[PDB]
Amino acid sequence: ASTDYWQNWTDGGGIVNAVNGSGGNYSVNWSNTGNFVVGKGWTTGSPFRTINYNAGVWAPNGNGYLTLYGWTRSPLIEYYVVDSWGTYRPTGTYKGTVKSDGGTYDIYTTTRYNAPSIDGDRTTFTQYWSVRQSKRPTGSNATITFTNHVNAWKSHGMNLGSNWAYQVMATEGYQSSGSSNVTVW
Ligand SMILES: *[C@H]1OC[C@@H](O[C@@H]2OC[C@@H](O)[C@H](O)[C@H]2O)[C@H](O)[C@H]1F
Repeated sequence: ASTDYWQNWTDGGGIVNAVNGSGGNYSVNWSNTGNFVVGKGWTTGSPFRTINYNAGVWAPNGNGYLTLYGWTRSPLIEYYVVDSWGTYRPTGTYKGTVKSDGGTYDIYTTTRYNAPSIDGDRTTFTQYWSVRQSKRPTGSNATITFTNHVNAWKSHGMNLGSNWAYQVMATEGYQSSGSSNVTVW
């Protein structure tokens, strides 16, 4: 599919060289950053969407995530489907597991306090996570059947908002350095 959304947010720390490439391709070079999120996807997320991607390059030197990323409103929720990471595997309150697209993911919930959000300024919101138990190999055509995660979260009381915001396959970093090149469709 054709992506129609370009996500490029940084809290201003360090260097984040984000390149909006052709089609669903994008690349990122970062060094000594604060927090940032870059990726391509869709302006309006969907619980039935099937995301395809190929990370030709995944080279984080520290804390970085290769993950499906999106938001909903009513209520405000930041969700993730982490396929790979750097030196830190994200975790939180364990809720259970879900098998999808050849891998097993742990389900977690966390909370952010006085943090930036899509609504601007700062607020408190919940984060839904699906983290692969082991890093997914990159360089191949990978698929994320989001509906599998959405349904698994629901069975654990993890309901998303009724107002869908953007949905992208992104690269998130935190006080680290690295490189990535991803193609989304
Ligand atoms: C999850 O990821 C980073 C951050 O979200 C950003 O908030 C500001 C908004 O304009 C950007 O589009 C978002 O990516 C959030 O604090 C964190 F919990």
